[PDB]
Amino acid sequence: MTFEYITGKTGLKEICKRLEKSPYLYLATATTGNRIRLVQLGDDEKTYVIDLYEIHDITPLRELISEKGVIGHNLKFDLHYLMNYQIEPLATFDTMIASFLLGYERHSLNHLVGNLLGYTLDKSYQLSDWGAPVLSDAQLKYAAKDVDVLRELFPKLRDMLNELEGERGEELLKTRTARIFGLKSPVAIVEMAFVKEVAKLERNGLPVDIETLESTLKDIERKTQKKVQEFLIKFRVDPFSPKQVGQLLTSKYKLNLPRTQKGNVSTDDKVLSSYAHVEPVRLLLEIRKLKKLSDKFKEIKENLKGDRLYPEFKQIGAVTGRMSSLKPNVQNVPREERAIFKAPEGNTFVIADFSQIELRIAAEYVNEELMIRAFREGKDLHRYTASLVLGKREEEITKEERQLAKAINFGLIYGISAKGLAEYARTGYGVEISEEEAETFRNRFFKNFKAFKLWHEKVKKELKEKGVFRGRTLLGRRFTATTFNDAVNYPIQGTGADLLKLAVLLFDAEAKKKKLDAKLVNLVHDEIVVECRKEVANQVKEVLEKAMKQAGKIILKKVPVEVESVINERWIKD
Repeated sequence: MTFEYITGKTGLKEICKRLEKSPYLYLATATTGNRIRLVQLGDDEKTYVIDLYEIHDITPLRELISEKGVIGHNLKFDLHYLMNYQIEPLATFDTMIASFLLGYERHSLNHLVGNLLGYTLDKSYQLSDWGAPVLSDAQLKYAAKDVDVLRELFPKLRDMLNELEGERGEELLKTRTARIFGLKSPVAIVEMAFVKEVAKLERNGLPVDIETLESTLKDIERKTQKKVQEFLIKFRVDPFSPKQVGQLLTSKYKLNLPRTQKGNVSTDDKVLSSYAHVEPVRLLLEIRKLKKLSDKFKEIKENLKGDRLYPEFKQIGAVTGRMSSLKPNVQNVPREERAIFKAPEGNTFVIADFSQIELRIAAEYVNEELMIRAFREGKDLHRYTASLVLGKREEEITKEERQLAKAINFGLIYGISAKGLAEYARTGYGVEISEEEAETFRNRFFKNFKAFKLWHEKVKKELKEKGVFRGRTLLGRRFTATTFNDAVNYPIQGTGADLLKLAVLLFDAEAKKKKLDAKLVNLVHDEIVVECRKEVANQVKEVLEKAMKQAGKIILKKVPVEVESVINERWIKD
């Protein structure tokens, strides 16, 4: 029809020669089980449906794609199938990632066609059998259409992405992803290049020491059994029974607990947090925390394939650009329990983090010149803030007061209330201060760090007027917040997500230049973990650190970015 059906070497070689002239390729696949049945390609004028069941040697196809940027929808899955055929594109532009960055509420190819081309996409053949001996012409046309919609969508999405200007990232305009696709938005350039990193991450997996898992799980269950029976002996109440624990808290301890149910009394974690000072409640919470942990360890064991976990990743798990992982999520494992994650024999981890990066980003974002100058002078910002809010001198600050100032710094940059600060000091740091003390610290904090107070007031003003706050990360990633807490967190966490992804991209390019073999195995918050052979680990660490600082210097122009790293067989920073 409007496409050429390719079933032989000579045809494949012709069209591959014809596609060598294109600036990029539109790409889709039709898969069956492990295999690709069809690869659909297009330039700006022609569409090809390539039947891998009829072609014994796809060397021209492999060679062509390896030198081209490809344009497709949710390319991570195509990348997985293509890697099964030793095929990897030079660069990627993902219309699904584009729709995330542009703020749509649905990101299917059908939603994009409906909104930008003004019609509904046919799905009559979405579930057809791509493993059948004979495909119908209707099936081949259905496969070809995916290329034709991508050709129509691409310039619109590219042009809309190019309106996402950033205050940083001009250095990315020369990169291949930006030049190949005509991309000028720094956040777009990063996320389009990052698609390949998520695909590799999803295939690499995270290795687990099952023996350490099993014996530590024993310890948790052993400790849980001890606390449960202590509770049973203390209260003669089953701590796992909502019946007995439910109104024992109301009958003995006279605690005004709500409904949800119409049999009811509610004793979930949210309500009980307000009564951590009541002995049965504190003991209940301690038991539940031990149970969550052992549940997580059992979930990890149950998701092992050999000695590795293979969670699924969402490249953009929230509007901040942070990824999410499911199947299992290990980001909630406490740091002190991450010893269960251990490279396989002969390998090791390189663990690298951006020091105080959230504070450094906030200081530059808000142009807080007291904190910028402290960071530029190499001061300890927690010790510095401790001196300001406590009225002592910096060298006199104890390490306990420094912990209190940590909570002050990480809390008050988001303008939380005095009550919220006292709450956050307790739960995040084990620090006990009264609401009155928190108010005093809050006043001294904003008296000194005026730019943060001015920023919080600006933000509240805008939210009052328009009900939303529309801002951007330093790379141009947009967000729309409807609460004050989202409006101040989103630009900082989003800039932090931009930085981590950018650091990974720079690491990968520099690792390829040096012919270094290394796998990304975890990326979260401020920390990058890669796995490599022991004999190259020192080189990988140096490459990772220099890529990280390169990323920091692109994002932050006034605040220096510090990086620390260790080499450890286990996911422990010691």
